[PDB]
Amino acid sequence: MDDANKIRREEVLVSMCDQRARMLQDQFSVSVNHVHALAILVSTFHYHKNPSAIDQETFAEYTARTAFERPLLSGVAYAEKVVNFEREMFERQHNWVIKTMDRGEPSPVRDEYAPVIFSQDSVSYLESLDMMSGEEDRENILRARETGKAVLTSPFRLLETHHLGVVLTFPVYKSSLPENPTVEERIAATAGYLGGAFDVESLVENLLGQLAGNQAIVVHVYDITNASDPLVMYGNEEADRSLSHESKLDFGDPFRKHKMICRYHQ
Amino acid sequence: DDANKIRREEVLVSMCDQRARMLQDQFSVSVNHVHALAILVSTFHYHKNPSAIDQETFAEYTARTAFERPLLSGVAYAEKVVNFEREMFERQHNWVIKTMDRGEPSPVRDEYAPVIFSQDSVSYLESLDMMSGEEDRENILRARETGKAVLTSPFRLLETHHLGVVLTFPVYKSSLPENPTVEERIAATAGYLGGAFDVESLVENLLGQLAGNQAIVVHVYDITNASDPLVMYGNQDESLSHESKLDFGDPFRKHKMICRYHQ
Ligand SMILES: C/C(=C\CNc1ncnc2[nH]cnc12)CO
Ligand SMILES: C/C(=C\CNc1ncnc2[nH]cnc12)CO
Repeated sequence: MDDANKIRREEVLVSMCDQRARMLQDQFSVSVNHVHALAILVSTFHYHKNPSAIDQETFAEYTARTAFERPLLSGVAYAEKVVNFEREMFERQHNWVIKTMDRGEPSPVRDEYAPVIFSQDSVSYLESLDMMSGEEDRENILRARETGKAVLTSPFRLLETHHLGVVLTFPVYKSSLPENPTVEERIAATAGYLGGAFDVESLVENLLGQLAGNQAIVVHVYDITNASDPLVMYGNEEADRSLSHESKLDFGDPFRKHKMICRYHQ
Repeated sequence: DDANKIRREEVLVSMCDQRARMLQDQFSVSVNHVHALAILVSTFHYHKNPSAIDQETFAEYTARTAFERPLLSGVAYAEKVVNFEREMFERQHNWVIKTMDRGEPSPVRDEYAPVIFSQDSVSYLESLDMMSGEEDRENILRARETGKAVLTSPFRLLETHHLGVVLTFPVYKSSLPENPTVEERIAATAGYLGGAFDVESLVENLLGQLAGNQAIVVHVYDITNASDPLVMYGNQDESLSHESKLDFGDPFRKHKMICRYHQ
């Protein structure tokens, strides 16, 4: 009611929204760094070491025990690069056929594939699935290996849970990767892709829901990579259309842009 | 005077709080990644048989993930060796367990904690019995008894003589019961994943580069003993100051940051 109270009413919204934005950004950052460590893990213990020290069992165990290191991630998995020329050989050795993600059926002929060979049990259904048979995942895989850095997809509904989230992807390179490599060289030296599923719908709601004063505030997160086409990353809704605040978000991928919008319930 | 006194205070609080936050977050990040290393050793060295990790692999993985541990000068893994195992152990590694102070053959002890894995930045730790140093020894004991990360008091590290603190995680054998007793933890102890927080150098590099650093004096104290505050960072000096909170993760220890203006 009061006018001076309105000022403080905004100050509160600003503080609450900014804090929640910092928490989200930090938690995301922490998870990205540990996934990065997993990519290095696979490179060191699977490819560099002879013989490999990593099988599905080992990957499952280590990732499970370190799940607390990756908050906001529902699971991690490693997909290996497989060129069509190698497919038969790859499938005979693993004793299973590469499958599409849409139906889990034997994949048709493609130039290359990205089937998951290692997976955290939380996402064990990814095993043998070709990560390139999904458009979001395919684009992430390409940009990942071309840039040599972590990358994020647009928000989309994940496999099995259908939860709205985003996928994080790190490239894994063979030792043959030249220093100061070109994009062409990065592609030629690609071994595989370490991916993480950011279950935003479930895990972000869980983080926010526990915070004091949550019932009083409405929190929305947007992918604004495309100015004219903002994509809802999190949030549903009846709210206070008179006042709002925009908090800054940086999820680490220069190719994507995000922001948080907060309002009062009423 | 006088409204400037207020701003002068508000600036000190803000400057000190931010430095404290930065310091705590960096420490926290380093601790979490050392925890992952402890888990890594458990899985690859003990859960897998034969062992699927060695000095070569440890050195590579820790070097490549060095960025993950901002305030650590290096990390290493010391394995638990009881005396009756010493001959076999030394014969297997082809070296003798050495003392920390002189690097001489260790006298007979009930047990030892020789480093078998090391990041090349602390390669000199290899074969050294971490129990032959009091700070390290106590850290090792409290680590395996509590089952959680532990920190030492500030003390000068090997080789560099830089003032800092050691972080230690316990690594347990699979034979560790759940909801175990201290006696059970000790019996299941496999080794100790340790890291050296080079405060004197790395913290200085962290804070000394911040804008306005020349205007304020910054101290970090180990106040585990209120009557005997230990300097962890800053000079050895005893009006307008401010105390910023610090939580390094070890309930056994207490810390605080103190910021003050020069004039
Ligand atoms: C394995 C990798 C990505 C992981 N992607 C996903 N991980 C988990 N669920 C999903 N639904 C759609 N894509 C995913 C490699 O880039
Ligand atoms: C390997 C472990 C401790 C590491 N301790 C040290 N690590 C590095 N430099 C030092 N100087 C004195 N002690 C140290 C196990 O707790």
